[PDB]
Amino acid sequence: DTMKVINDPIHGHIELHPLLVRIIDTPQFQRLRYIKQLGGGYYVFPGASHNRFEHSLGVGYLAGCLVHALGEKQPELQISERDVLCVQIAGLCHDLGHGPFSHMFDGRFIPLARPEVKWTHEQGSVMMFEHLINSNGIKPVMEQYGLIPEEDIYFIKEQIVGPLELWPYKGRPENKSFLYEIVSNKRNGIDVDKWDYFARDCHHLGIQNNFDYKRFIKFARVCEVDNELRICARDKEVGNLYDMFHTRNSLHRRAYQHKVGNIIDTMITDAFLKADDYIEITGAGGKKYRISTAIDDMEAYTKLTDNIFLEILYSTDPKLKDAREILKQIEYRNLFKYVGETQPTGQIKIKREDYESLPKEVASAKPKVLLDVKLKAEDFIVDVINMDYGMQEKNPIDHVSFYCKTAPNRAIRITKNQVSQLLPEKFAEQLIRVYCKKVDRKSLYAARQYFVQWCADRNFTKPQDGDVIAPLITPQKKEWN
Amino acid sequence: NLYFQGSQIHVDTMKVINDPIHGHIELHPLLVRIIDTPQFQRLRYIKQLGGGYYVFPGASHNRFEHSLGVGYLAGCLVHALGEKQPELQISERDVLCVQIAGLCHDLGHGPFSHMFDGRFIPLARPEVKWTHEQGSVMMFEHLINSNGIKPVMEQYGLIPEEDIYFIKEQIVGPLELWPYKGRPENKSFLYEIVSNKRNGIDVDKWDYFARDCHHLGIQNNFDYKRFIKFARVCEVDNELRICARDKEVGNLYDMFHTRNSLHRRAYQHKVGNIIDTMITDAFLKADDYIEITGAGGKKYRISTAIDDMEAYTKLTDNIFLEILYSTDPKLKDAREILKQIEYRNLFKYVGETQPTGQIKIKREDYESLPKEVASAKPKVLLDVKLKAEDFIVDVINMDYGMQEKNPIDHVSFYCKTAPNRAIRITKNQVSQLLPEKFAEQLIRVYCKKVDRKSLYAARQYFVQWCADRNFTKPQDGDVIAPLITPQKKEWN
Amino acid sequence: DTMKVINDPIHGHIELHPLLVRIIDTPQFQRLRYIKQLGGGYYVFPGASHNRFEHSLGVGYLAGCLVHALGEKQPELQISERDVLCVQIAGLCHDLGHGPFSHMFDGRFIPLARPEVKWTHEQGSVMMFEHLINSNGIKPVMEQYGLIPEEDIYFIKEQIVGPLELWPYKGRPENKSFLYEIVSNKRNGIDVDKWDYFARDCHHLGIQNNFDYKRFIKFARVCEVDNELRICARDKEVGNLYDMFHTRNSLHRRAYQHKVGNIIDTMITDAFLKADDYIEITGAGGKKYRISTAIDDMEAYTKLTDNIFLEILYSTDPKLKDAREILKQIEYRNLFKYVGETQPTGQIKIKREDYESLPKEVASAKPKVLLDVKLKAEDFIVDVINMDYGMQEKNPIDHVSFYCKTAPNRAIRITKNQVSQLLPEKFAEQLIRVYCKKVDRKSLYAARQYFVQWCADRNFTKPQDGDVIAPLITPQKKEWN
Amino acid sequence: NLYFQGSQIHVDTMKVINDPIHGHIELHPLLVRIIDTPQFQRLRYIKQLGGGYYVFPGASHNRFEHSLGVGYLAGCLVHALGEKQPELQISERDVLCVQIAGLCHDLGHGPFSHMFDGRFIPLARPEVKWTHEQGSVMMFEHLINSNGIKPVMEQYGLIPEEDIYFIKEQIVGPLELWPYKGRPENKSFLYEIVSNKRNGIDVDKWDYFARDCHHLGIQNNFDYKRFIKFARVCEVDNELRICARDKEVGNLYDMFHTRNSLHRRAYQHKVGNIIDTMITDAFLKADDYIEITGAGGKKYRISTAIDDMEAYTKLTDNIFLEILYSTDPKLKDAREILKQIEYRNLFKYVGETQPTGQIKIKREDYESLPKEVASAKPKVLLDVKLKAEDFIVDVINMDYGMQEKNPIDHVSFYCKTAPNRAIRITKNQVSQLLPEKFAEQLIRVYCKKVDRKSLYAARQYFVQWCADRNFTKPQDGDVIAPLITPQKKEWN
Ligand SMILES: Cc1cn([C@H]2C[C@H](O)[C@@H](COP(=O)(O)OP(=O)(O)OP(=O)(O)O)O2)c(=O)[nH]c1=O
Ligand SMILES: Cc1cn([C@H]2C[C@H](O)[C@@H](COP(=O)(O)OP(=O)(O)OP(=O)(O)O)O2)c(=O)[nH]c1=O
Ligand SMILES: Cc1cn([C@H]2C[C@H](O)[C@@H](COP(=O)(O)OP(=O)(O)OP(=O)(O)O)O2)c(=O)[nH]c1=O
Ligand SMILES: [Mg+2]
Ligand SMILES: [Mg+2]
Ligand SMILES: [Mg+2]
Ligand SMILES: [Mg+2]
Repeated sequence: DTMKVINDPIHGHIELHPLLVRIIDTPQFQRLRYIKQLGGGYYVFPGASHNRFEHSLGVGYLAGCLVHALGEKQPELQISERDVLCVQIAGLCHDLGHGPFSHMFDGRFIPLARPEVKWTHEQGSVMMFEHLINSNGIKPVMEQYGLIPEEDIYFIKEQIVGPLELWPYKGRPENKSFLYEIVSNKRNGIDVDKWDYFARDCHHLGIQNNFDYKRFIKFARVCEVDNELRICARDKEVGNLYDMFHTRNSLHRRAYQHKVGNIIDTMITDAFLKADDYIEITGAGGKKYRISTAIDDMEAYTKLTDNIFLEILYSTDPKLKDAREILKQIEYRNLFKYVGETQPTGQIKIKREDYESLPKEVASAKPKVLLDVKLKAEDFIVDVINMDYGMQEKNPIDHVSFYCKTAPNRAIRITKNQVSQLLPEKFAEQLIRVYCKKVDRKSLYAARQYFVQWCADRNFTKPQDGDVIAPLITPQKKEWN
Repeated sequence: NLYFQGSQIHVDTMKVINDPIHGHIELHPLLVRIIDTPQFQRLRYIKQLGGGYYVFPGASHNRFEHSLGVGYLAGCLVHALGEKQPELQISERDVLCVQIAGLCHDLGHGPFSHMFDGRFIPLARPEVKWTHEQGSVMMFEHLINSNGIKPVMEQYGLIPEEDIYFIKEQIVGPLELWPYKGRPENKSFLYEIVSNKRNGIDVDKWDYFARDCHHLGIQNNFDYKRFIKFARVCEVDNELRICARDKEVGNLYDMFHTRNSLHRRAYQHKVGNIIDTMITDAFLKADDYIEITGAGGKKYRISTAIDDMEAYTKLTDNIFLEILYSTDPKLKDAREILKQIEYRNLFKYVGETQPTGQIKIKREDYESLPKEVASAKPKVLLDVKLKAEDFIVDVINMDYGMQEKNPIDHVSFYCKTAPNRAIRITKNQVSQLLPEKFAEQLIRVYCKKVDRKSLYAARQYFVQWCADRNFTKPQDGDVIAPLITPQKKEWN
Repeated sequence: DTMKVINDPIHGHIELHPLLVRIIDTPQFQRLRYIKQLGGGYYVFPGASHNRFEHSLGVGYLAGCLVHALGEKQPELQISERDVLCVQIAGLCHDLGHGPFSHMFDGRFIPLARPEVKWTHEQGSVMMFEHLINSNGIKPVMEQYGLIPEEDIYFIKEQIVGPLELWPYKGRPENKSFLYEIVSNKRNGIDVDKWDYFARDCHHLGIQNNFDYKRFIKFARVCEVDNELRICARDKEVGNLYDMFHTRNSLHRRAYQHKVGNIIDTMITDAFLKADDYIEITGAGGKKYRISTAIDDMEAYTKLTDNIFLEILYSTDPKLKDAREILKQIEYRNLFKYVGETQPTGQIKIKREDYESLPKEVASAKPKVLLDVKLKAEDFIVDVINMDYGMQEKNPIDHVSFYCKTAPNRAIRITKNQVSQLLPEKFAEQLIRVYCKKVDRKSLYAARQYFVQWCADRNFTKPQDGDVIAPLITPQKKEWN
Repeated sequence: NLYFQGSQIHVDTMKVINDPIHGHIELHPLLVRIIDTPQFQRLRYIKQLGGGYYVFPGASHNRFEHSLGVGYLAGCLVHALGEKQPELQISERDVLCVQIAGLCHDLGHGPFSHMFDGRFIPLARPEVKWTHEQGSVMMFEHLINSNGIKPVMEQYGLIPEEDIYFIKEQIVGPLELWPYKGRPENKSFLYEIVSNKRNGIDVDKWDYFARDCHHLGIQNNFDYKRFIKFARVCEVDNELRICARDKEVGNLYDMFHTRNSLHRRAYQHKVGNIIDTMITDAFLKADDYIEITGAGGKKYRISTAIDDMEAYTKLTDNIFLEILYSTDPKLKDAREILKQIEYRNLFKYVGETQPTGQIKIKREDYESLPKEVASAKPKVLLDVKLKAEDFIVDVINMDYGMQEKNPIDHVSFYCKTAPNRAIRITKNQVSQLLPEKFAEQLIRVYCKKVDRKSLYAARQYFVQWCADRNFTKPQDGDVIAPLITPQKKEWN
């Protein structure tokens, strides 16, 4: 067995270690070829046809690059080729648990289809990685290349999902704590996963990337913080670090939370919900599963990809008529109409408990205008969007450690006061989008009146087009003055 | 509610779409209407490079986005010709018609694009003659009638029965002296924009060069925007034709060189081709058992779906996964081939060779070549005997788009001093470093037996075959078959 | 006379109208080939060898692109090919007044060499444009292409420098107000000049551009605001507008105000000051000028470019020995040492009046530590840097007008409350950098103690490396806790 | 103050530099020390493409940044060969030596790079033989001695008198059977990295392809990182040499095709060449009057500055502006030529042609060609008579880097199955679409009289000359000289 060279448009010519190849060339991994990275985003950005597969190769490659560089500069860290492999494997396998249309699946569909469960793609990756290992006889191949399967398998899973439960990790000790920061960084969100998707999503979307990951690597060291050896950034790179998160927020703002992309995700989810009772997926021992229950059997889940969208679209079964008809509305570009957007004021926070109650509120607003139609709760969609720097209210830079030129082994902290007064004052906010399922001109005009009135009643921000969409409603609120 | 010169101002707003290749593009509402149909959206589910994605992981792009690009570039080119030369009388109607043909040129592609009409249909239904271009005509007709497009066309100044006919001609060529009916000789240049049958210079290439490169990780060296700036329309015979600036002839040869490089590096990749072959095999073994419902509830096969546009609408890359995920025991053989692809247990590449001098392998004889390889008698002591059925012999025609011909012999040029005067430039006049010939054949051989002993044997059979046929010495000949190469001293 | 096609790496193949060619092909314009865009930046970023010339072609091209697009979409605006040309010419000629090393010249050198005068490159461009016109017989060529020289020349100058003095402009009336917003936008800083330099500087620097000017153009319209027809942006592009200014700030932060690039500018300026009495530049009627007085004669100024740096470096004249020796220190990379950086706290603002007094303050600090050397005022450089969004304390978006999808001819305003709580709270700040001209280890150690002590005394922010460079000084200040 | 295994940990910090082409690069302190000298910084003031900047406005890049890139790539290549093959015994000392040669290969370039040793010196001082490469040796020596580099070299494990000699050999080739002294035969591959005299495959090209393209606005199609991954060291004869993977032979031919394209589009641009010519003319007319102070206060001319490295250090593109800004009446003629450049009053291009068959124009005879053109007798009624001195005849040798030879005939390959075994691949074995020849000549003619009547006349003289000499028909022949082309029916 020898290495393969593979050409990636983002990273160029990459070397794949035979062990990685062996993992790659399985039904469980190849599955990621059939799941779009940005889900419904492709229906708004025609370049975004890329799949989780190629992203996963990139993460695996970057993970190895970062670990290798840290090792070359600091042999005292005792990074072995075994460690490198383990980090590469976790990089490759971090996304094994994604379902159809990626985040649509665990973000929208599963919570609606099966509210009793708690499911994340990351948990799925653990289960799928286990399934991949056992079904393909990977352990002996691991041993052949110097890995210790029981330790390292556990290590790999920890890197993907976090602690499986004081130093909470078992796969590696405190003096290799930095190995847990590479693929998925739970402490501050600085990891190679972002680095790949920034570059790859940008290449495909037609938006240019502004973050330089290679610079970051050159300015990265490992320093003692408490009893852990941790990744530290050069002090004067703090500005570039804030920009990294700004880039993340810009991508979510422009692309990942696109108002129409979100509506397409919603519509696809609706179709899936209406198909869920009637579609059968065969899993372990011939047992049958639904779209919503395929997550319980990794054999069935292996066969659950974006294909499901087309199985529904091409179906003839009269019981799939409702599902099929929603997908056809997507093809004819007869989508739910966007009504507007607003935000909470001050420190008001919309709780997820209450998301379900918001369409009723909008429908219950009493705009003092002449209308030709009355709209019901079910005619409205209210999509609440949490935009943040990856750690809710928190500033990630408060959880980053730095080093100075004069003392490169000494970890320090940098506070927000010490950086720049032009930075954000807060690190989380909510965006509220409202849509209407009734698409004619009269319903849309009405929806707008209900919406702006709702905004006024709730003391939400004045919609940007408020004076134009609801001129009779906006004077009423002099806070909007 | 604003007025200018006493007339009301009407604001028409176009849809803007962001393409990574072309940037922000404006789509005319008529184009949008055509785009937003099941017949056009279908192209979202057919990969541009087919099996190429299984070798180049960036190549996940679909025919859909390529089609938007062709449509956009077609409009860009026509518009530019018009701005520079009003005397050509290019109308906004002409522009639209060329854009539409650009959008719709690929409507007829099937699963994995060229795999389908290039490999599968010829094997599954040898009696028929099918091309994706014909499919595009049928599919365009089906798109038009099923979505009530004609009145929308009329609304924007088009004359449907003229223009529909025009659009089809642009896509497939003449439908039966000046052979075209959609437009006359003095708009001959409109037929050169989307699909150029005379010399292969068209916007379709311009899009795929750039788009394929962006996705593949190979950099594009052709500059289409430069070409447009150096393009004019000049009288050639009695036709008004697109002419290139004389000193751009070097760049023109390079355009075709880029095309050949892309075929060489990517489109004809030895492993990409084997994956296409394997997928085709799976399809052939599934063709009796898969049902696709078309017009009036009629059932069709993968191979017969091309006869009904309603069924064909539902025939995309999905078929690969339908086969892969199937449980039906009758699909077991098909399914098993696709599983071998997933486990990367592929047919092994044995080697490559070419014919010598000007010998040409006739397509008639392709089928007889595996028997020849198996019938070779290599003087090597072997552990296995291989049969005809163990070998695949893939003959590849590499050329400049016009068989033996030099496309530049069919290009017309203009000079700075007389920009309305068309001239010819011969190969003698340009550069002695250019190719002497414009077509060749590459012969690849593979073995379906994948173990080490069979592969070693296959190599001996292969190189022996090459020696017997007076083919070129394989590049790795002395290493893969050291006992076989000395016999042939032409190979010294 | 025919058009030329020119290939620019940024904009691709561009068409140049013969009138533009005629202006381009003069000593006054070709001069810009010998003045680096980023001045001393090239000595930090080796890709930044680009000159004002190519930037000027780009601005001229983009100016035409923007005006043409506005015209195609809105014929009611009555944009003529004459207007297009006038805007292209102003774009080409906006930078004619730059001196050696661009902003170094009017930003550093002239204020030190001739404090009594008030000089800006923009004024220089006006003078140089006039000189270009008269010396090359451009007026009849202008007339040949439908321009009216007395009107249009005046128009062009207004576009470059602003009002030459209620509607304050004479070259065009209120209903073409939008033509003044294209090359140099004094109202809100949204103009094609930025658009070119973002892209061009990025291409050369090795930093990726994140702003999409072509998108902006597609979402731009002209709408009535007061009595003026003004450029308006689509409402939902407000997020992208804030990002435009963020990109500007990032470029200044990373590149244009690089701590070492600024020191090289300083050193070059010092050399120029020490050479200014001895270098002769021949101007109009054979009269002699200095580097500092060449700005008074456009004929002499025409011959004043980056060449001056090499004339000094290659000189043998003993009177240039001091000047020459500073440039040699640059070549040997014996530069002034960076000591650290800090900022003012709260709403404190350092006035430019006081900049000169700051080195004395630093030298007068009394750090309670053992030192081997005493440093004087003249050993310190204190570089105060104003970082802002282009309009001092102001938010440029408060001076932008928008339009909505439903009413594309209706101008509206969008306030900061209506956008995003993750945006900056303030739009200006100051950065204070300190350097030491004594380069040995003992002086640098001392300089650091003086500096951090100075920061403590002034209630400035704790330097990022404060605890490492001056561990004995930082505990003292518990505000830094 | 941290310890591991009981020994103190020492943190060495490298300088990081950001290059737009290569990204963030690490510079070893020894390299920094060499970089930060007047001799090296000088390269900041010499444009890579000389007069090319006056045609391609992006091409403002200087030799400095190119030199950093070559040095970086040289290290990248050596490092990669070493990682894959430890048996080669590549040391960090070897790495440094190759990096240094990479950095310093261009130290000898003069004003406007190739204009200087290619045009000016041969005209200004015909008795001498001068190349920039020789200059680099002299300048490297001067850099070393003037800046006390040897002890710094020793400090980092180098052996100065061996390694200095090695570095010079890498730059200029052999300094007087195995002809090299700096390293033995089993490190022969180290001589192939910076400047490859055997087949032209080296990192110098790799940098300039990418860097020139980035600046010019022409896109690069060669992938150097791919090449590195497919490169090995194999025994060829008794030398260890760099070998390419067999199936990369297609990409290798394309590498040289890219080189030829760049020369064709950019480096030999018909107007760029005329600007080089005009600048050279100015320099020639200034050469008697400009003084450059060198070692011990001695005075030198532009043409004699090459004899003293101290003077030469001060000879850069600055000379162009010194001439342009001068007031001395003795520089009036020189100054006036440069002013014509600024006003874009350039010598007019007349046309281009080539020799036929395998006729070769000898360099001896270049000087006699303008007389020939002026002596042609075109049967056209003209308003002016042109003289020899009114014509410029620029003969351009276009080739694959080794005159008539195919570089691929001098490349060694390895196969997948036997990666330590060097083999040869012949042209027959690869592709019949490749060039038949590897060298040719282009003849450009210009006229120093710029008015409309002289230019019309020049064209008649030129095409007539072409007919008389049996040269190829100019591409615009029938348009520029319609009365002249019929006479020659070989041109039909
Ligand atoms: C041939 C070729 C492949 N590629 C891509 C496709 C793959 O992603 C990657 C490696 O492809 P190849 O080098 O073609 O890999 P292979 O496995 O076919 O070769 P072998 O087993 O004989 O060594 O490079 C290029 O980018 N350029 C090229 O010229
Ligand atoms: C919001 C946004 C979209 N896009 C892409 C997605 C699409 O391909 C294209 C158009 O996006 P939008 O301008 O968002 O189009 P829309 O139809 O959602 O807006 P509206 O109907 O309100 O006018 O641009 C960007 O490139 N950048 C951006 O910032
Ligand atoms: C600050 C900065 C510099 N650069 C470039 C400029 C240089 O070419 C290279 C190195 O810049 P710096 O890292 O700023 O180097 P420095 O020598 O100024 O810093 P120090 O001595 O404090 O370690 O990177 C960036 O590309 N991006 C950035 O954000
Ligand atoms: Mg392989
Ligand atoms: Mg829309
Ligand atoms: Mg010209
Ligand atoms: Mg530094």
